[PDB]
Amino acid sequence: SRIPVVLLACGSFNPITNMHLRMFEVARDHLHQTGMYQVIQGIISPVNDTYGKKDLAASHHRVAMARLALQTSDWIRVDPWESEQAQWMETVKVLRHHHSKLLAVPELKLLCGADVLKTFQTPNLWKDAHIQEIVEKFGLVCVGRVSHDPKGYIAESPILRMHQHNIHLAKEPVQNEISATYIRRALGQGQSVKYLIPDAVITYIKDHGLYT
Amino acid sequence: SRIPVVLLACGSFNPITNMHLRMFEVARDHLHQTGMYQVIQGIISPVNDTYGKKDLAASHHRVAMARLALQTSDWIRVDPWESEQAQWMETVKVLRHHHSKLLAVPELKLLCGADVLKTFQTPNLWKDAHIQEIVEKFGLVCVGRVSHDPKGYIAESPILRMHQHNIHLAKEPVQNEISATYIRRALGQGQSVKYLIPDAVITYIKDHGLYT
Amino acid sequence: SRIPVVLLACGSFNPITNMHLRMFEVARDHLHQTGMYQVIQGIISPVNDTYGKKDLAASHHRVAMARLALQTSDWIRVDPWESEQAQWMETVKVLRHHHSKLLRVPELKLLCGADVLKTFQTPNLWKDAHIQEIVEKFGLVCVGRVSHDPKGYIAESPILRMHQHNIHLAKEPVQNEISATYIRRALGQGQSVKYLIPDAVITYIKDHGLYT
Amino acid sequence: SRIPVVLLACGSFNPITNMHLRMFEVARDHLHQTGMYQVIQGIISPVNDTYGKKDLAASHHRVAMARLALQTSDWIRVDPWESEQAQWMETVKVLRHHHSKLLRVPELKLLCGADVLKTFQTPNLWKDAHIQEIVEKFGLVCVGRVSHDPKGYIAESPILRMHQHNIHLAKEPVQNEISATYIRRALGQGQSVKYLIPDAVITYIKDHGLYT
Ligand SMILES: Nc1ncnc2c1ncn2[C@@H]1O[C@H](COP(=O)(O)CP(=O)(O)OP(=O)(O)O)[C@@H](O)[C@H]1O
Ligand SMILES: Nc1ncnc2c1ncn2[C@@H]1O[C@H](COP(=O)(O)CP(=O)(O)OP(=O)(O)O)[C@@H](O)[C@H]1O
Ligand SMILES: Nc1ncnc2c1ncn2[C@@H]1O[C@H](COP(=O)(O)CP(=O)(O)OP(=O)(O)O)[C@@H](O)[C@H]1O
Ligand SMILES: Nc1ncnc2c1ncn2[C@@H]1O[C@H](COP(=O)(O)CP(=O)(O)OP(=O)(O)O)[C@@H](O)[C@H]1O
Ligand SMILES: NC(=O)c1ccc[n+]([C@@H]2O[C@H](COP(=O)(O)O)[C@@H](O)[C@H]2O)c1
Ligand SMILES: NC(=O)c1ccc[n+]([C@@H]2O[C@H](COP(=O)(O)O)[C@@H](O)[C@H]2O)c1
Ligand SMILES: NC(=O)c1ccc[n+]([C@@H]2O[C@H](COP(=O)(O)O)[C@@H](O)[C@H]2O)c1
Ligand SMILES: NC(=O)c1ccc[n+]([C@@H]2O[C@H](COP(=O)(O)O)[C@@H](O)[C@H]2O)c1
Repeated sequence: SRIPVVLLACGSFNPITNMHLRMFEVARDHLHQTGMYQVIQGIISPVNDTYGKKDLAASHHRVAMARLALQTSDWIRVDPWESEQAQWMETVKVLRHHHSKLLAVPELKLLCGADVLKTFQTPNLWKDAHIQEIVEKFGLVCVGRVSHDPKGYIAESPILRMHQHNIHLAKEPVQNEISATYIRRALGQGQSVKYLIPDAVITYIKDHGLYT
Repeated sequence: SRIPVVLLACGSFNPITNMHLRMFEVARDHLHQTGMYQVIQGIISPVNDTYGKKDLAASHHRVAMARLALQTSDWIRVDPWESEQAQWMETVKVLRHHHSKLLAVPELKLLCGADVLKTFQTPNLWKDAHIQEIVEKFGLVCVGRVSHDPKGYIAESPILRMHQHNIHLAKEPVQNEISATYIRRALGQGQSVKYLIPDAVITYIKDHGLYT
Repeated sequence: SRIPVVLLACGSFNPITNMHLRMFEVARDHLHQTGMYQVIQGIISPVNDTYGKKDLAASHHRVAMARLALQTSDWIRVDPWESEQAQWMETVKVLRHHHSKLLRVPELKLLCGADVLKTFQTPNLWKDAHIQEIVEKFGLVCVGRVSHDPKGYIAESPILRMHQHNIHLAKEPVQNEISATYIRRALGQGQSVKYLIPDAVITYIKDHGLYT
Repeated sequence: SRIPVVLLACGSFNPITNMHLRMFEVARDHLHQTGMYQVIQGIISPVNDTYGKKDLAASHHRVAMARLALQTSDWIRVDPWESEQAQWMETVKVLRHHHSKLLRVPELKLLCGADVLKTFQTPNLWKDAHIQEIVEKFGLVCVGRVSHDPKGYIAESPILRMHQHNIHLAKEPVQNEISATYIRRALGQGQSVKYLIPDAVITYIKDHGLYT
């Protein structure tokens, strides 16, 4: 039988976009195509507001937009736990929490874009022990992104190389590089972002005057 | 006052995708940013089935998918006229028809991707007299596409160069090259295309067993 | 033993660029990795001047630039035959001519980008009989390009899908979308195109006042 | 009269590629088109070997390749100072050193791709004081890259948006996303990278057995 799997996506989702959502679908199909996995659930976990960030909309709104975006999904849900904590928590800790939650046990994997993988190389950004635990105890499902070479990042990292069987590279012959940064600026300029992010999310942004 | 404008998009829409729809939004914002136009409507006109094509799903289905995709749009509608004709009609004729329909009169412009513009250079593809009438009597709103240089196509074409004031180049700093061809193959392989095309279109394709 | 292969690329090469050149290298590495072939030579064949077209520099200029571009190549060369003919010639006929030369035996395959492959669908652009001869008698090596889905073009063409064993899809993991149209416009504006096309081609362009 | 400018690019240049080089040309053409400047020289400054990093070839090798790459450049040169220092140095400090050299006056601006600009947000990666000195004392010229929205990074950074007059966004109309990570992996697999990086750099790599 196929190993059951839960995909966990950490990040800003400021706001959640069609590409963030597309990421989950590509990862699930890739894992199923291997013939040894069955993805049973996806989790969108918005980052805590304390994460010293450019400036994110309040997490209350980011969780809301994700919930609304996921209404038409029968397997992906938002989980506010991470954003409800008194403060920012390292990713490996969110994985531990959601793993405990799950506790015949499905494997919990971190779903991210290849760019995140490139950041593992940034000095002080990630603790080597976290990089190791993330790839060894949980797993990584990385979706391709233009300009990044996931296979090379893996080969050049002693830690990732050693646990590469637990890293799954997925990529669809599509080219969709819509950045939430662009989305925010377009919204701020009164321009349309329709068809770049869900209609339900555009409605919420309009109703609550976000990204002005 | 701003000149009123109707955007007409001709093509396969086999099936209509988020990018086809995105094209309309980018064009409208570009025309409004000029300060001299007010886009009052968009028309999606699926190509007749007789158009000797690879093989398109029946036009009945393509019109349906467009209608469903456009349910959440308050300014874009599908018009089956072109596909209901006994046979394929040159684009300039569809423009004339929709122009007559409109008949204090708004300008009707052909909305297309920069790749279509590149095809004007293909021998026998378009009649020079049609290329001229299309750009002179109606107008062109072209949305950028990776790999194409619209400005160069215009400069190297005596006809387009002469009527370049009637060609409007729009492009959003986004990279979305999802091809309907890829969509069809993904569907045929049982893979997800969710978030690449509208949920309402995926539902119809599933219910009617299309693209198998 | 490996099947000896010769790759032929037809196109305007107006001017030849680094992507044109990259195409040969990618196609060769791909054929070699199959293990069934051994590419022994590449041939750049500039189209004839009568090819009812845009802003096409005189053929001898395009042959000379390709030649300068190829000086650092140990296996690729430009063959002026096609451009030196009196009139334009369908591509199958260029494939027959070079097939003849090969006999004063290596397999002669047509090398092109995915965009060319999509043109096989354009009404009346190619004779079905020619598309068949190309992939049945000779062979087709296609390099990926952004926005194109080669596998889908092949599956949807009743002619191509029957000859899949002779069609090789070479994947381009590097986003390298340089447009010659862009190259020409930039030059005409006095902007740099260095590192986009060969240094010697740039010098030649300048010395002969091309693309102004 | 025009303000004399010197462009400084810091990075690993491991190895230097055609996109790295293209970056200088694009930035120069952009500064010149403003009319307020006249770029008099470009400087490639390879990072020091102690830069806690990946698979970094010895600095003298990276300086030599950059030098071979720059032989056909009449205005760009590599300066080994940074790599020849004893330890790694924050970029502002490299900007001060070269600012000093300039005085044995030209404006010294930091040249980088949009992706670098997005890293100014990464927690603790850059000192706010340094980001300020960079765009207040010196200046920043940024070349566009796929998936990045520079205008948005600038607007959302309270530091950057205050110094917009010293930040220049150079647009790259050519999709040229070459990854050095990819270059290295391809080489290690014995695949060609010709036309992606300079011929002489390839020769040097081979002669010194780099990236195997
Ligand atoms: N277009 C895309 N394709 C593939 N993955 C993407 C993607 N856009 C975002 N992602 C991934 O989605 C996850 C969350 O992204 P975010 O934290 O929202 C940064 P972003 O989406 O780039 O917006 P930004 O502009 O605020 O940085 C990350 O793993 C990121 O790699
Ligand atoms: N991703 C994209 N970005 C901008 N324009 C696009 C686009 N995809 C399609 N278009 C435009 O939408 C119009 C209709 O396209 P279609 O006739 O459906 C061809 P297509 O969308 O490329 O699907 P295909 O794979 O069947 O060729 C054309 O003007 C085309 O240029
Ligand atoms: N950037 C690129 N990547 C992959 N293939 C490319 C390419 N640019 C051109 N080609 C391929 O090179 C061959 C000849 O191309 P050309 O006839 O010169 C069209 P082009 O290079 O786009 O110039 P154009 O814009 O003047 O038409 C074709 O097979 C084409 O697909
Ligand atoms: N393809 C590209 N287009 C535009 N800028 C690029 C580029 N590739 C690299 N650069 C720029 O060149 C400078 C130095 O880059 P490097 O430090 O070598 C990272 P890289 O080139 O991506 O190699 P890497 O994959 O080993 O990290 C940076 O400003 C970077 O943005
Ligand atoms: N060391 C860590 O655990 C670590 C470091 C950087 C980013 N992250 C996470 O990655 C996601 C995206 O972060 P960025 O916005 O910095 O790219 C967030 O959920 C963030 O918490 C975790
Ligand atoms: N000469 C003409 O009027 C002409 C030529 C080619 C395509 N078209 C139109 O462009 C749209 C897309 O055509 P393709 O599927 O061939 O790219 C269709 O609506 C088609 O009718 C019109
Ligand atoms: N019917 C045919 O054999 C046919 C049709 C179109 C293009 N071609 C060739 O393929 C290349 C296409 O170049 P363009 O797309 O710039 O016209 C040229 O070499 C051209 O000669 C051949
Ligand atoms: N805080 C700083 O001054 C700082 C931080 C990160 C990178 N850098 C520099 O910018 C370039 C970045 O290279 P990488 O992204 O490969 O680390 C290097 O030259 C590096 O030295 C400087």
